[PDB]
Amino acid sequence: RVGQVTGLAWTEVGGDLLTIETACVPGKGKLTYTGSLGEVMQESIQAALTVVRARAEKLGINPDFYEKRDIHVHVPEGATPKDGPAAGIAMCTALVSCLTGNPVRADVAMTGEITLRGQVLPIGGLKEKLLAAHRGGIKTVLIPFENKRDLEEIPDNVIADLDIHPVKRIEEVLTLALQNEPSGMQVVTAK
Amino acid sequence: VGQVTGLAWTEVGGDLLTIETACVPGKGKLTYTGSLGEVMQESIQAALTVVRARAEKLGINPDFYEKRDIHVHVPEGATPKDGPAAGIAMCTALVSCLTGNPVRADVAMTGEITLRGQVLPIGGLKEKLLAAHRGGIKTVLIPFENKRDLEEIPDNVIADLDIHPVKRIEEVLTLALQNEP
Amino acid sequence: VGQVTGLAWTEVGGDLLTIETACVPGKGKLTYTGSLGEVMQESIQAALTVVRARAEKLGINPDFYEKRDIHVHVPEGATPKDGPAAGIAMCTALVSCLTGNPVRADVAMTGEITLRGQVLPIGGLKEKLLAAHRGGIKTVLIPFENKRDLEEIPDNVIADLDIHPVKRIEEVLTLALQ
Amino acid sequence: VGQVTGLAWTEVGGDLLTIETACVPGKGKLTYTGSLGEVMQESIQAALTVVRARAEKLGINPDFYEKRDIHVHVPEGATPKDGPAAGIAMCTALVSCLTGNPVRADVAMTGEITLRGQVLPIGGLKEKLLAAHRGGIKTVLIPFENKRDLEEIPDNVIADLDIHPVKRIEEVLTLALQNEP
Amino acid sequence: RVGQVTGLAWTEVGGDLLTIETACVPGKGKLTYTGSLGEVMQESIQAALTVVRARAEKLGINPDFYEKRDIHVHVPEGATPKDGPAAGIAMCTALVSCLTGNPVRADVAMTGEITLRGQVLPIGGLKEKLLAAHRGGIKTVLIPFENKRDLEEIPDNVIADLDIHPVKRIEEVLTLALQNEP
Amino acid sequence: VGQVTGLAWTEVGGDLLTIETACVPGKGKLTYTGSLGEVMQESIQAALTVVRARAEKLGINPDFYEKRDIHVHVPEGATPKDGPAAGIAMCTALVSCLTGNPVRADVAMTGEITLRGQVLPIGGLKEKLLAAHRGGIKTVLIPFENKRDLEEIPDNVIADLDIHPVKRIEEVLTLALQ
Repeated sequence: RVGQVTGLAWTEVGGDLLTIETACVPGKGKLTYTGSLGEVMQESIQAALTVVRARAEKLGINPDFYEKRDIHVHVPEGATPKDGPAAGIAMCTALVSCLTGNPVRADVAMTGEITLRGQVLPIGGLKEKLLAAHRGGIKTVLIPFENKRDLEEIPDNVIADLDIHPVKRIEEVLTLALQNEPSGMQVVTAK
Repeated sequence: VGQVTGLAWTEVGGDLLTIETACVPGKGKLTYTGSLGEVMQESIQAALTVVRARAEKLGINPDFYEKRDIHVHVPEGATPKDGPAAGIAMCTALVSCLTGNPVRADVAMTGEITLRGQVLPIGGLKEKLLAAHRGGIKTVLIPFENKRDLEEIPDNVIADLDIHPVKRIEEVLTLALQNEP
Repeated sequence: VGQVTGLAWTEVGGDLLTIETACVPGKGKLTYTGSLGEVMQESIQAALTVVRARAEKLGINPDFYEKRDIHVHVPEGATPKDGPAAGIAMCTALVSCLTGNPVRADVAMTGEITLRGQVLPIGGLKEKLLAAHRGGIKTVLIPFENKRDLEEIPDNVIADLDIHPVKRIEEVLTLALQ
Repeated sequence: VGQVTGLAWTEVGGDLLTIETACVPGKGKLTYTGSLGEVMQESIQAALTVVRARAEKLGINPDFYEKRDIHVHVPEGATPKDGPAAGIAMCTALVSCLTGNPVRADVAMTGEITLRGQVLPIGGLKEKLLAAHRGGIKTVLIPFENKRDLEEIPDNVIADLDIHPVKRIEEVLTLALQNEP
Repeated sequence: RVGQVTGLAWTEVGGDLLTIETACVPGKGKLTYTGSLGEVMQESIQAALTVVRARAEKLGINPDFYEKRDIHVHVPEGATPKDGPAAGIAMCTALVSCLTGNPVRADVAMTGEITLRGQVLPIGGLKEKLLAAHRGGIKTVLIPFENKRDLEEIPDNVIADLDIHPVKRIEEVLTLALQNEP
Repeated sequence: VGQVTGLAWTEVGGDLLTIETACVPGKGKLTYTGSLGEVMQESIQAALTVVRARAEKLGINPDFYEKRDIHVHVPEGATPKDGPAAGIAMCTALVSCLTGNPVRADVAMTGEITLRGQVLPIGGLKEKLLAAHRGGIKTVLIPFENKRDLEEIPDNVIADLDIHPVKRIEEVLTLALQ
């Protein structure tokens, strides 16, 4: 479950469900991405990686470990075309995981366009993506805050089933999706 | 920091762009993303050269581009964008990212940049300001030579805007950045 | 070096292919050839990444790829080929190439591989097993989730062939490697 | 940043162009932008090699291109440009940039450059010279072999112009650079 | 430094005699290939070089030869489009010849698709290829073992003039084509 | 030095070409410009390999490949040029810029070069010789197998030219360099 995230984004078989895989192996700092990915989705991976790279210290990733590793983002089924910016936060979560050996919580799906500032941006086809996550057995679905309005025409059943967390920042997403806390050392205070 | 509100052409017309820049440990790679057309990609290259040429004067380490990677990104990722009007915005975002000097988030800017750092006039001035106005921008930087073009835009819109016509990049920086580079 | 009988889509002729891998002194380059469409090219990258993530368990020096170049080739050279169905063959071949452990010549295999090492189901099982049968292959490895598809394969083909439905790459390698 | 007024082909037709060059710290990289077609791109390369081969004679550090990058840019970024007619401007701009010898602003120039530093004739001289004239250019450098082409250009335009027919890049540099190289 | 082998392979105007040239000069490990070559034929050159690299030790070649050499494979005539895999064993032979200083027999031609494991695969258009061999005065032609069936279709007089050697593997090709023992 | 007159196909017709070369302080980059078609670009790569394979004997430091950048440019820049006919000129220009050995004036040459250094026959010899004539060329080097094509060339053109049928690159360097 390390480096495996369920994203909701566009496929040629509809705004279906994505299984995103990442690997971090010995190398020289090369990035590879595969899975019949359109250009917009490829650019989203680049944006997600950069988000990771800038937040490195805070994520505990040494830049001088990152440079002796190669990264491969892969999205099966490999023959099915996928595109759009909606897996950006899925991409970023998967990248953080594979770089940190921090397993991704299961029954968790996410959709959202990522920015370099760590802001999660509204996406399209919320309904379809959630029909997708429903027929998938996913409980927790992370969606962008500005998509909250779009919920009103999602069947209560779907809503009652899905533990839905609207999210504004990448910071919340990682905490919701990762086993351990990705950011900052645990400091315990008592009153 | 590393964020600038620019005004440029998008598939649906002149609009607000949030230009993002990040600067991380690397070996001199620049990446630019956001469904950018080729003319816009080139303005990014010109803006970076402006920053590189004026590097030492701006506080920046003139050897920065051999040890760091730069990503310029313009959301939203799927919306096509093009033209050279983001140029001074590109430059300001780069300076900001490389110095850590916050950008005033009440300021939008539009204009083509040259390697000499002069601000060239742009097209579709009406759409850009109408966009800036609807988005609640308080202060807008426009090319000096677009001054004439203001009179074709609703007075009620111009009256709401603090408009600074500019000739040179050093003016843009001083007006948009928080501190004094 | 590495050779595995894969079953995968081709524009012409049989869907039965020999996946070949070579590992030679180099600087860490990857080369893949054989009139490969883009999906099949990506499946090579996936397969390699699988092996690289398990080099230790597989008994391969984790930093092997530093001083080594890899060439993956899929004859016949001029026959257009594509699709992900050669994934597990490519992975098996690469392991064979890097360990020196030979692959059984009476075994064919077909399946799409994931980075996690799972074996995904493929299309055209019938045409694939016919190529395998016509080609004299004794044992055929197929995705577990293609189990239901066997229902529509000729009983003689079913009678003549030893079919092992598989789920993960560990099974493939155990069955295929000598 | 070296600036030279070139006359060269654009999508609107032969026109006055500002050629910009920047030499900044780098590792020998060449960048060229400004919606340039391939033939113009190749002229930049020919131009640079001319300078590179004549480095010491021009008083340039012969290994300058080892620790430095070059960006040649021709605004306006959006207007397509092509053809070889900016070659001598490119070469002049690079020489100006690498030596700090500022270019005269009363001078425009047009002509194809070769590696041996010969200036070859170009087409559309009429359009080019009318463009220099409308833009208030006093002095225009043209290839020696374009001399006869002057006769089909209105006399009233040519009488206003100080025209210098040139054969070699050394002539170009002497006439166009402020200080004697 | 320049290996030379006669291959029989496909050109725009049909299967033909090709002179395959290979150069190994002071370099850093680059591979260059030219001669209006289509992609399949470009791929056969990469396959043929890989065969040599994998077998360098057995060929008496320093296994690190490529780290300090550049290779250029060129197939004249420059303007004639050529494609397909039939020049593969010729490419391998030229590369081995060049790298080991083992000259190539001049009356020999060869056609055959090479594989990384070094097996020679059958090609098409044997008759067209063999006649070009015959016209060009070639005495010896190496052909793939599985092309034996196609010999029945070749005019009897061409069969009688040509010394035809059906080969299964690259070692046979090299033994038959190189002046010295591989 | 580094300037050779070649005869090769252009979009305006088989024409006279001024091949230019410069060898500059650098790191081993090859640049070739002049709106050159791929076949003509490939002839440049072939010509360079010939020089590289013979560097020592040509009094060229064999490590020039690593310490110098070479730019091959064929004006006029906007005129498309293609085909293999400039090969021997390319080789000659290259030897010249690397050796400082000047190229004779009033020499033009046409011919496809091979890596072994053989000169191969070209097409359009007649349009090529007519071009050499009007450009005021005295001596013209042609491939040996193009001798037969001389029997289509006007009497005066032939009378005016000193034509040398050549088999090999070393006759070329001999007849063309000082």
